[PDB]
Amino acid sequence: MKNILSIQSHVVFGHAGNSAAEFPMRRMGVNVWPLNTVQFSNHTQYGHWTGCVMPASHLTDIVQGIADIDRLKDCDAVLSGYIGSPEQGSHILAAVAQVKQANPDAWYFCDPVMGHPEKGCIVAPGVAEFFCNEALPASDMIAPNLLELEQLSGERVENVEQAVQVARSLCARGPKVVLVKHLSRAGYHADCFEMLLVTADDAWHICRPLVDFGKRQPVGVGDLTSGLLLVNLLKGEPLDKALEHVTAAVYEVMLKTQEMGEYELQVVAAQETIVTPICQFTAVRL
Amino acid sequence: KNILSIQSHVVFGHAGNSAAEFPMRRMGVNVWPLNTVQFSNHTQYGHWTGCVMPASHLTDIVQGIADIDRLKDCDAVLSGYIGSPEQGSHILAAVAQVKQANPDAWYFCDPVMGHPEKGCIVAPGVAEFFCNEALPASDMIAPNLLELEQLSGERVENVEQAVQVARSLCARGPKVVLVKHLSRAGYHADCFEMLLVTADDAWHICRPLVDFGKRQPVGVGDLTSGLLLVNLLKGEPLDKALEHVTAAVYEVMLKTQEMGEYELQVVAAQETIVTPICQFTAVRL
Ligand code: NA
Ligand code: NA
Repeated sequence: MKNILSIQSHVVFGHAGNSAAEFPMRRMGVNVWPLNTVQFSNHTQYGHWTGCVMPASHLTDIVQGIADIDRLKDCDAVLSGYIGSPEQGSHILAAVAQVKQANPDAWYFCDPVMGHPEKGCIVAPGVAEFFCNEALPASDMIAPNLLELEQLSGERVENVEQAVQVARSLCARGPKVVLVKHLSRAGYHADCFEMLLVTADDAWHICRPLVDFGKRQPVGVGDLTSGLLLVNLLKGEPLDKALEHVTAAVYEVMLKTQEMGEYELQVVAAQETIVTPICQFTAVRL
Repeated sequence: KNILSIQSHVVFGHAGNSAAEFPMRRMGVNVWPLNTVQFSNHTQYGHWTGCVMPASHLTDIVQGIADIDRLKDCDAVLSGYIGSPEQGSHILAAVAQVKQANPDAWYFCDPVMGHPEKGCIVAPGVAEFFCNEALPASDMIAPNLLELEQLSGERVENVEQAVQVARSLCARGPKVVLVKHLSRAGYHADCFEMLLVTADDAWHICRPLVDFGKRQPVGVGDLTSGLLLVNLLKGEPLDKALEHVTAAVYEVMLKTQEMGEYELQVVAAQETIVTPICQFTAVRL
């Protein structure tokens, strides 16, 4: 069994962060050690929530506890997404460093969440700086959307050719794999959702139809995309097959959500189409 | 169907919510995991790191779900191991608030106190909490032989006595009693046995004993309790509900044993949770 230490938010009702990624990743047959950074009643896009943020020192305490039972060496990858403060981020990188000492083959998959290209930045002060100068150099894979790829590089990205080159420039600072999870305006077609998977030797481009949720877009699509890519890569899937599975599995969860008229991403109702999607999307090697 | 599950969370391994959440979601029921603690691993390792959530955090979370008008979607509240009477009283306040939002909601109480062979493991305040407070508020309970004797104050020597004592606990609140581990009160020392009791009927079931040596895997009771609530919420007949739970838990224990693991292998055994290969037949008494 492959084992992921996933350090993300937890919501009691609904799905976001670890609450969006844990059940789909376990459904695919990979273990998830869910190290919850918060415990909130619901995600923040309802405009109100109750609960609490865990002390940043709690995150490194947990990791020490797993090392104390000599199980930290079983961790094959660390996954991070939304980060509420630079202090929390520094403790997540301390967890990554501790895991790699116990297991030198462990990967750090960083979703550098900063916001949606259509809405703008939603991160707390200092978090953008933390991703650019701290998380990026320590990462083995990163999954920036267009807004995050531009923030991390400090460059405008206008098309796929540029996105590949800019992704390869971020790679030189640390990660070996870059997933441009949301191309946005830099894509080929305005009527299509697009993603790009980049390595040193290759780049794959993939397309799928847009899902119009209108005013209330469900939270967790990025969290699910990042988590499912990590699972496919840990399971030894070729990069093109990995991208194709993620693209179709996420799309099917989104369709199920819209069909049920729900605001929350329906990760449990769509579980059969997560492992075996009906929809098939094919990547194009650039 | 939606379950608000208020139990422990362990980052590595499986106990409490970490044992029950994935299997119940695998069965197609939603789980709202209200974690009472966040620990590095369960306490039977003999050491752990992490913390206990403040008891007021539990009722704070329930209010937040009521604030988004979603508490009415809750079909059941599930509880297991409780660390203190204070945590316990906040769990019952959560149950009362859910029942106000949804009068058809059930409270499933696993009254954990200890193992019938290893003995009690909770403070006496917690045993008093289950007898005085948790039992009158429950709709279903899943005591092992030790817990069934603690709640009734009577010695239970056999299945006939177990059925009578279970119905005596029902007059005190619950409509369904699962004697999750019969222990010495069972018919056969060589069999693992359980009993499902209602006002009109009682079902008995057996399955082989699984030998794990000195280190007994944690969470068997948590998984049993969780999977029974799922079967009842999905409207399974009581005999079919007992048969599925008995076989699905056994399959998880078989997978754990064949892998030589200490942790209950709830993810590796996921295919046999929904569709067990083993078949065990319940007998109506
Ligand atoms: Na596009
Ligand atoms: Na027996």
